Amino acid sequence: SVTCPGGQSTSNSQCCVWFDVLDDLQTNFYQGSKCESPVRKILRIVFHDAIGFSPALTAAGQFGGGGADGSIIAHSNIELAFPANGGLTDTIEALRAVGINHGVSFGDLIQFATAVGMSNCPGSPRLEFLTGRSNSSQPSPPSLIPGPGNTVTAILDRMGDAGFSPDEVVDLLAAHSLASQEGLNSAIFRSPLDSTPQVFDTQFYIETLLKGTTQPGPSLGFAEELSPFPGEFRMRSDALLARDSRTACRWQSMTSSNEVMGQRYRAAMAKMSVLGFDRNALTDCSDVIPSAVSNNAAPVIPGGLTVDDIEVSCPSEPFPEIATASGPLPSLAPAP
Ligand code: HEM
Ligand SMILES: *[C@@H]1O[C@H](CO)[C@@H](O[C@@H]2O[C@H](CO)[C@@H](O)[C@H](O)[C@H]2NC(C)=O)[C@H](O)[C@H]1NC(C)=O
Ligand SMILES: [Ca+2]
Ligand SMILES: [Ca+2]
Repeated sequence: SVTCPGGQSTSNSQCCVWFDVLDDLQTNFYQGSKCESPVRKILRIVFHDAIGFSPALTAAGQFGGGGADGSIIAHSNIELAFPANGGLTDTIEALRAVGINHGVSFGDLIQFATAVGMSNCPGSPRLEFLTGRSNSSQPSPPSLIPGPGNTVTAILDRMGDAGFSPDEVVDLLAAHSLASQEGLNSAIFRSPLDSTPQVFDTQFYIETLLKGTTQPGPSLGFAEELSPFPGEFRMRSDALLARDSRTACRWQSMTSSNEVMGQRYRAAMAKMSVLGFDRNALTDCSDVIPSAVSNNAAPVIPGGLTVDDIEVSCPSEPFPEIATASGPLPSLAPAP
């Protein structure tokens, strides 16, 4: 049955080249299978590539975008001029070379590089991986990427038009658990968005809900809000979404269980990976993706803060009783 040249077993002969690009990415792009800045940049790239898709434009005669077609790489020259795509150039070039070297389509390569990057981060689910997207793309229309200064209504309209309900917008945001910013406030380069930028866990949902207390750098940056402690950056769209009535209750159910957040994230990401394609036209190669080490820490309210410091926004569900740490307030180092 399907034994790939190097003896691994797989569902289908189209999955065998993906064991080679797996080794190239882990050794080179991920520097020895690490969960550091390349993983974070790839997670931003899969969303900015997949979200250039608009049924609204199609419906009014315009090209609405091919979705998760690898257009951000193939037409990087037009797409990396978009406001939202700053700081992605060096990662787009690294990906272009791996894709030209193994003969895989750019849309498939981005989805693959996302599932492999997440396997290096403790706590991550095994994301579905499908191969078969055509390498031909057209440039994404501008203005389809949500910005950090947008209102929650604007973000829900855009995501909604792409096909996501408010609940799936909160689920998709589990990726800000492995995250930092470099261009919203350059004085505090790589400031994490939660206290564990290398662990895919619930902390992001807990910490954006705490009262904004600290200005982390010398001045405020683009769409920056006050954060709960030294070194953490809080962006305006994440603060608004945690608190708005349309999304506040789903953001609250995401704080207590890494298992529920993970399943929810995996399901939204699987949907987002096929925007612009018919998943029944693709071949399933999920089994090429390895397991992530498990995360054994339980959700906590960091540094001595208590439930009295989180701004409860869901008016029907009471807050989960989460553990507290007997700590002095943390100060976060920049994410690696
Ligand atoms: C509600 C929409 C969202 C907005 C407005 C948004 C906005 C941003 C912004 C402005 C940054 C900081 C970029 C920088 O200056 O370096 C950021 C970082 C990041 N975002 Fe989002 N984001 C959203 C949704 C998502 C989604 C759905 C994913 C992916 C599944 C994602 C993954 C990331 C990651 C991993 C980073 C960290 C990158 C790094 O550390 O270099 N974001 N996001
Ligand atoms: C996918 O399409 C892109 C073109 O859009 C191809 O990329 C080019 O590949 C050649 C050599 O094959 C390079 O010299 C070019 O610089 C690449 N162009 C871009 C824009 O990156 C790529 O080869 C295609 N891949 C496959 C397997 O069809
Ligand atoms: Ca695209
Ligand atoms: Ca985290």
